[PDB]
Amino acid sequence: SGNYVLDLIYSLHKQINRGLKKIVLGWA
Repeated sequence: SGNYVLDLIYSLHKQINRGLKKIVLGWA
């Protein structure tokens, strides 16, 4: 109803979250 790209950003953000999580997972 509103849009669709924002709902898709979830699959685009998980890529940045994967590397972002690995950095904190490796060193904190």
